[PDB]
Amino acid sequence: EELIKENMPMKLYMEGTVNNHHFKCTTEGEGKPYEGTQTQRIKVVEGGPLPFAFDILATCFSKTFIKHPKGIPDFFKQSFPEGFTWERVTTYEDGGVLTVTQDTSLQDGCLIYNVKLRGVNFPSNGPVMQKKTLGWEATTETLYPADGGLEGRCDMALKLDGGGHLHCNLKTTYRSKKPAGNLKMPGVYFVDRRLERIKEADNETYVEQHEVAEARYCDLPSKL
Repeated sequence: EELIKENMPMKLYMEGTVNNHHFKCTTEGEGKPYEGTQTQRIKVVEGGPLPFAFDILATCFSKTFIKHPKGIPDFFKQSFPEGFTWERVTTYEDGGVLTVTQDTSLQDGCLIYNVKLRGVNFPSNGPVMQKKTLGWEATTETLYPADGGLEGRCDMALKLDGGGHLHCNLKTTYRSKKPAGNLKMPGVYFVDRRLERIKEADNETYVEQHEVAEARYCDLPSKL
């Protein structure tokens, strides 16, 4: 927390297979963790060009850069210097499944992300393998305390070429590398996000992504 400055750089390494196509990516980026904004510049360094829509990788590329109001304890920033991990299964409504393991560490004042992933059963004539997608809609994730970690649940929608959407459901567990004590847990809360592709080149083997992410407790009145 202490260690997370108003400006922070990040670097990411990714290795994965989707429908039996192996690849690797690297990234460099920076953001403003307390403002909830970040940019990543992504290179497909192995296995490019990808025969699947780069969009399905977008949510793999940074929880430290969520704006948390003062009243919401920040699980992610609190976890440093030790860092944290996250694990996810994304299930697409046409049968695609993507599982991901991520490690987040802080090294020489830089955030370091290591990602491994496997995608299976994306339909050969579906929008993902035919690259007929056009980015993500804005979203709300709900985060729940669970045994000293957080569970995240989010329904997302991939925009399609003629209009319309392909839907998927994200189930994530976030785990701190810090011991149980010395972590103040939030209650149940929400993160609203807008992830946008800002630049791309060479059939998505270079991609620049921007994210804005802001946390909130539900502001609706309660009758108890």
